[PDB]
Amino acid sequence: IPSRILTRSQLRDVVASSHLLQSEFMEIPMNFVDPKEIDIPRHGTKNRYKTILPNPLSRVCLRPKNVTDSLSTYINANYIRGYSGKEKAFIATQGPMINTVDDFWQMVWQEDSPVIVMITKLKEKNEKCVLYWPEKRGIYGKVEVLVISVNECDNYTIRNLVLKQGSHTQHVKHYWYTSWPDHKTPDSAQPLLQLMLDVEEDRLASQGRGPVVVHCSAGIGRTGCFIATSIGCQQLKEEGVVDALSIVCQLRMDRGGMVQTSEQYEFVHHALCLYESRLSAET
Ligand SMILES: [Cl-]
Repeated sequence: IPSRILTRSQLRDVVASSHLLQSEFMEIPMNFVDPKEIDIPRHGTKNRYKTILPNPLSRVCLRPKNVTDSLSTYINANYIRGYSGKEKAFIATQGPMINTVDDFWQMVWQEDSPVIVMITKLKEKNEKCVLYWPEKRGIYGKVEVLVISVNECDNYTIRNLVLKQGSHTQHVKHYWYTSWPDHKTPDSAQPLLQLMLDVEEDRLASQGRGPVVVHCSAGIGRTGCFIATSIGCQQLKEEGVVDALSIVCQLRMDRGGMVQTSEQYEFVHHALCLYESRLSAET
């Protein structure tokens, strides 16, 4: 409905057009939820930022057994639609807090997520996220996580996890991208593209499985960047064009505030541009 479809040429020009991207970004409403829309007493206790809340229509509802309260189903996390409106392509969530780590893993388990993408240091001046995974093994509520391997890459490290409950096992790839500046976007999109492409290969290898879980700290800025880029590169690949405006608007339909700043919005364009240079000539 808010639309601005860009051809590959158009996309390549708009990178050197920050002025226009700022006002284009500024024309997209944040879609932050009214606190009164959420009717879950004490949901605040499970939120890292008190005004960054999950839109209720798309919130990830934990499925614990033998509790009667709505708070027991609450996690600050939303399902995010993918390319073509693909339901549950992603979950955008906040950095787990000390009191929400078991909740987090309940979500990863119950949704059958194959990949976690973590785009935050634990501390960046402030505490941004808690250490929620073990060195070898840890038990998080009903979910046991085992570290099978660690893989070091240029721009991120991977833990290869399995989650276990009883007889059941689920593999989870956990990516940790730590080099994103406190308040600036990275100077190069290559590292984030590399991550996007590795994760894209994991999704193709994970047919029928659940959403890729993406988070940073509030789970909208960097997380929105990663997801907007993932989908927009997918539109670039399939259609030869990209509607980054539309993408960000739909993302905000899923979770208020996705792609938080205009600098992030521009950075998504840098990434989409970088992706485009690797595509086969247009036709
Ligand atoms: Cl343990």
